[PDB]
Amino acid sequence: MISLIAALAVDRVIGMENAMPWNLPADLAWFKRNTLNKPVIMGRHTWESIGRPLPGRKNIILSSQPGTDDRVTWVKSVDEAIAACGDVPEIMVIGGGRVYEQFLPKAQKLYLTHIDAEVEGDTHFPDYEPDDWESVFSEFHDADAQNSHSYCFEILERR
Ligand SMILES: NC(=O)c1ccc[n+]([C@@H]2O[C@H](COP(=O)([O-])OP(=O)(O)OC[C@H]3O[C@@H](n4cnc5c(N)ncnc54)[C@H](OP(=O)(O)O)[C@@H]3O)[C@@H](O)[C@H]2O)c1
Ligand SMILES: Nc1nc(=O)c2nc(CNc3ccc(C(=O)N[C@@H](CCC(=O)O)C(=O)O)cc3)cnc2[nH]1
Ligand SMILES: [Mn+2]
Ligand SMILES: [Mn+2]
Ligand SMILES: [Mn+2]
Repeated sequence: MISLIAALAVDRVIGMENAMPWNLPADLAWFKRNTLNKPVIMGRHTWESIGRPLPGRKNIILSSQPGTDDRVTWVKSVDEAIAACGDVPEIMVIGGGRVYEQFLPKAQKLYLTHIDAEVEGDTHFPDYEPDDWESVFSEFHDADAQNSHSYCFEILERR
């Protein structure tokens, strides 16, 4: 099974200038809990944005060019990325925009955080047809002293 996980600001913005400008520790905790001990697939730009391997996960990087770091696994196509994960129950695709576009048709589950923040961005999450997805979990949180915007965690499953 393939799942996508992402955090979206208003208008489905996911990034700006190869960065995420907000800081929401509760969402990073949700990301870690839902990805630990699973393989994670990311594109090369997101690998450069993160800047180091994510511990406790098999890190698979999609790039058309040879890898430059043997702490992670480099693959050259979607099919190779999937095969490199082996026979696991759940593969997590962690972006960015171009990578989400390619895996969305193959995904059975979306883990989405909706952040109530207006962000100038240059990268968006793909348009997804709402009729194809059922919301199976949602949890709203007001802003607090650690998290400066309200946010909604949602899990959707393909119908
Ligand atoms: N809010 C969130 O949840 C979230 C999550 C992830 C990322 N982001 C943000 O998203 C942005 C990065 O997104 P992005 O769309 O620019 O880039 P991306 O999807 O991270 O990376 C695209 C790169 O991945 C490689 N790639 C993608 N598909 C491939 C394929 N089929 N075969 C081979 N290589 C492939 C290519 O690398 P080569 O050029 O080396 O071939 C391509 O240029 C940043 O702003 C980051 O902060 C946000
Ligand atoms: N919901 C969600 N939030 C995100 O921030 C996110 N980020 C990415 C890509 N970028 C990043 C950037 C940093 C870290 C990171 O530092 N993660 C640590 C945090 C642990 C914690 O804060 O408790 C990790 O071990 O996962 C992960 C992904 C992809 N999907 C996401 N999905
Ligand atoms: Mn092929
Ligand atoms: Mn197999
Ligand atoms: Mn806000």
